Amino acid sequence: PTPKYTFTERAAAGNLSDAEILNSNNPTGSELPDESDVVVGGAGIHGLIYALHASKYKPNNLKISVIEKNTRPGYKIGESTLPIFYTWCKLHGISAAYLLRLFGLKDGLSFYFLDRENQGQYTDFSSVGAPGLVLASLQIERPMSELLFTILAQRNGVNVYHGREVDFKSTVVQGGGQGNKIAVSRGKYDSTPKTIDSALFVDATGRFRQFCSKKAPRHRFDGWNCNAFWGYFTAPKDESKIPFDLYEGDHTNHLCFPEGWVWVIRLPSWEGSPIANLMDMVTYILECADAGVPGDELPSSEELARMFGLKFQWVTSIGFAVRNDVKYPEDLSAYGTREAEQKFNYFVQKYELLQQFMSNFELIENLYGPGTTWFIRKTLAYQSPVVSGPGWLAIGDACGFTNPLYSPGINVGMSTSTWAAQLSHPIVEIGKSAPADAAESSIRKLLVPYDDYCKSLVPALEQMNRFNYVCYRDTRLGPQVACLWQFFAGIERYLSDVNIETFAHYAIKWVWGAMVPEYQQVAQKCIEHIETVPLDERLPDAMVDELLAFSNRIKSAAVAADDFSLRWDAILRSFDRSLNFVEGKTSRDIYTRQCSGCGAWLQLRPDWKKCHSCGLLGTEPQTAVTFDPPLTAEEEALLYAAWNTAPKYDPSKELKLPTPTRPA
Ligand SMILES: Cc1cc2nc3c(=O)[nH]c(=O)nc-3n(C[C@H](O)[C@H](O)[C@H](O)COP(=O)(O)OP(=O)(O)OC[C@H]3O[C@@H](n4cnc5c(N)ncnc54)[C@H](O)[C@@H]3O)c2cc1C
Ligand SMILES: CC1(C)c2[nH]c3ccccc3c2C[C@@]23CN4CCC[C@]4(C[C@@H]12)C(=O)N3
Ligand SMILES: CC1(C)c2[nH]c3ccccc3c2C[C@@]23CN4CCC[C@]4(C[C@@H]12)C(=O)N3
Ligand SMILES: [Cl-]
Ligand SMILES: [Zn+2]
Repeated sequence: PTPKYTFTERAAAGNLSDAEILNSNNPTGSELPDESDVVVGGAGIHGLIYALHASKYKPNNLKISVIEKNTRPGYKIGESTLPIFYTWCKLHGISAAYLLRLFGLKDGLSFYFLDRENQGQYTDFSSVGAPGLVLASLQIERPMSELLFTILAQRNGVNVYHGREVDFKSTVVQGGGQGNKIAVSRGKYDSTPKTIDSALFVDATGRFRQFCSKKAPRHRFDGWNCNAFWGYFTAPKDESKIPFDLYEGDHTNHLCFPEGWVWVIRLPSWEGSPIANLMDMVTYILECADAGVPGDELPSSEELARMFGLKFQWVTSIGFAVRNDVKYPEDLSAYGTREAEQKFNYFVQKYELLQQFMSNFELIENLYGPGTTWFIRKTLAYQSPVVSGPGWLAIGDACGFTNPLYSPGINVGMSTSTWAAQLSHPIVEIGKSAPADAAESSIRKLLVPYDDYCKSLVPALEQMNRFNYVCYRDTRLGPQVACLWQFFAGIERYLSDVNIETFAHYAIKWVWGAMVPEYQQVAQKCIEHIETVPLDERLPDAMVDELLAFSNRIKSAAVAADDFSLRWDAILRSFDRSLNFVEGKTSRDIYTRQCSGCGAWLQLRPDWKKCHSCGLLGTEPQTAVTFDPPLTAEEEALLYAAWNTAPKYDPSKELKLPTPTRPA
C-alpha cells in the first residue's frame, strides 16, 4: 500500500483545527447526529474499547457516537498493558508487528524490593513475557492509543467527536425506549448546544464520574489510601549501569519498599507531531494490517516519522505510588518548587538504590505541554456505588479504581467495558420491542449481574493492592508471598482460546486472580498481621517467618490442584517447576533483545530480522528464542501453533477459566 497524506492535506487546505480534522473522519459526518442508539460520554481508552467491542461483537446494529471534550486525544497516565489487552487488539485485527510501530515492547514484569533498614540490600522477582510468535504486551502512550482506537472506530462505523462536551446539567437520561436527550456543547461558554436523541448513555468519563456521581456519593475504602507523583525521563540505550542485577528495560519494573513502590516503563513518545499527520500515519498502519504486510517489509517507527512528518523519541515513565499515611518534613523547599517535584526528589534520596537508579535518567521538561514536567494525584482508590440505571450504565474508571500496581485500570477495567459493550445490543433492542415499564424491568434484571460484578470487583482489587503493599515491607514477603500468589492466581490460563464472542465472559472471570480463594486467604493473613506494625518500624523477623511458612503451606496444595501445564521454572527466574523458591536460580527463557543501533527492545522471531523501531538489520542468527529448559523442534512447533489464530466461536464449548483448577 502506497502511503497517502489525506488528512495532512485536508487540514492544510481548509486551515482546520485539531478537532475539525479528527471529526472529518466520521462516517456520519463532522457535525453531530440528531439521533443515535448509544451516546458515550468520554473517549478515553475505555469509551473507545467499549465502542469498538460493541460494533465488532454485532456489526451494523447500533448507532454509536462517542463525545470527547479534548480537542485531540489528550495525555493520560496509565501506560502498561497485559496479554489480555494485546489479545483484544489482535482479535480486533491488529497484531504485534503493527502495534510495535506505535508502542513499546513489554516482556513481562520485574520487581526489586529495597531493604529500608539495610540501605543497599535488595531482592528481586522477575518474570518474562512470551515468544514473538506467541503474543506481546505493550507500553502505550495514551494520546497515541486513543488516536489509534478513534481511527479504528471511525473505520468501523462509529462516530467520535473531539472538542465536544456532554452538558450534565441539561442532559436528560430516562428508561423508556429512546428517552435520552444528550446535550452536547463545545463548553460552558457555548450558546449553540446540540441534543442527540438516544436510547442508552454510557458514562465513560473516568474518575470524574460525571454522570454516576449524581446517583451515589463516591465511596472510599477503610484504612490508608495512596498518592502518586511522577514525571518523564530519557531512556538510556546502555542500561548496564542500572544498579539492579539483570535489569531489563522491556519489563514493567517495580522498585518496592515499605512506603510504596516506583514504576518504570520504557515507551516511545510521539509528542510534537501534528494531529493530521498522525491520522495519516495511523491510517496507513491499519491499511498495512488490512493488507497483511509482513513485519520486515513494514516501515520502522522512525521511518514512519520521516514519511509523515512526525516527532519520535524514547522516554521512560517513572512514578511513585505511596501510602498516604507517610510522614513528610514540613519544609521540602530544598527539593524543588512544586509539591509533586518536591515529594518525588525527597523520596528518591531516602533510598540509595533509588538515587543510584535515578542517576541513569535525565528529566524531560514539559513533555506534554506546559506544566507537565511533574504530576501529582492524591487519594487514588474509590468506588462508584451505582453503575447502571434506567437509560444508562458506567464503565472503566467511572465504576471505580484502586492503584497502578499490576495495571488493573486498563486490563481489568476492560472487563466492564467489553461486557457493557456486549450487553448494549439487547438493552437497546428491549427498549425498541416492549412497552416502557416491562422494558425497563427487563433491562434492570439483565444488568443485575453487571451491577454485582462491579460491586464486588473494586473491593477485591483493593484487597489485592493492600496485600502487595504490606508484603513490600519485607524483602522476603514481597517476592515469595505477594508476587508469587499474584502470578499463580492471575496467570491467564487458556487465553489462546478466547475470541470476540467469549472475551467479556473470560475477562470478568480473571480479576488478576484476586477472587481465587487461596489467594484471598493468604492475603488476609498477611494484612491482618502487617497492618498492626506501624509503618516507620521494621517487620519482626518472626512475623516474616510465620507468614512465609503459612503462605508456602497453602501454596503447595493449591499448586498441586492446578491441572494447567506450565513451565513455571522458565517463566519465574527464582522458582522451580512447582513454584518453590530457589535461592540461587537464575535460569529463564529469553524472548527479547536490545537493538545495538537505537536501544529499542525487540522480539526474537525468525521472520523479523530488522529492528521494527529504526530498521537496522541484526545478524541473521540471534532471533532464536532461548528455551531453558529446552524445547524440542516439535514442542516449539506445537507452542506457536496454538497462538496463531483464535478459535472460531463455538456455541457449545464451555469457556475454560483463567484461574487455577479448584480442588476436588
Ligand atoms: C498514577 C497512576 C498510574 C496508573 N498506571 C496504570 C498502568 O500502568 N496501567 C493501567 O492499565 N492503568 C493504570 N492506571 C489507571 C488508568 O490511568 C485508568 O484506569 C484509565 O486511564 C481509565 O481510562 P478511562 O477511559 O476509564 O478514563 P480516562 O482515560 O480518564 O478518560 C475519561 C475521559 O472523559 C472525558 N470527559 C470528562 N468529562 C466529559 C464531558 N462532560 N464530556 C465529554 N467528555 C468528558 C475526559 O476528557 C477524558 O478523556 C494508573 C492510574 C494512576 C492514577
Ligand atoms: C499466559 C501468558 C500470557 C503469560 N501470562 C503471564 C502472567 C505473568 C507472568 C508471566 C505470564 C505469561 C507467560 C506466557 C506463558 N505461556 C506459556 C505458553 C504460552 C505463554 C503465554 C504467556 C507464553 O509463551 N508465555
Ligand atoms: C455460563 C453462562 C450461564 C454464562 N455466564 C456468563 C457470565 C457473564 C456473561 C455471560 C455469561 C454466560 C452466557 C453462557 C455461556 N455458556 C456457553 C455454553 C453454555 C452457556 C451458559 C451461559 C451459554 O449458552 N451462554
Ligand atoms: Cl503491569
Ligand atoms: Zn533499532
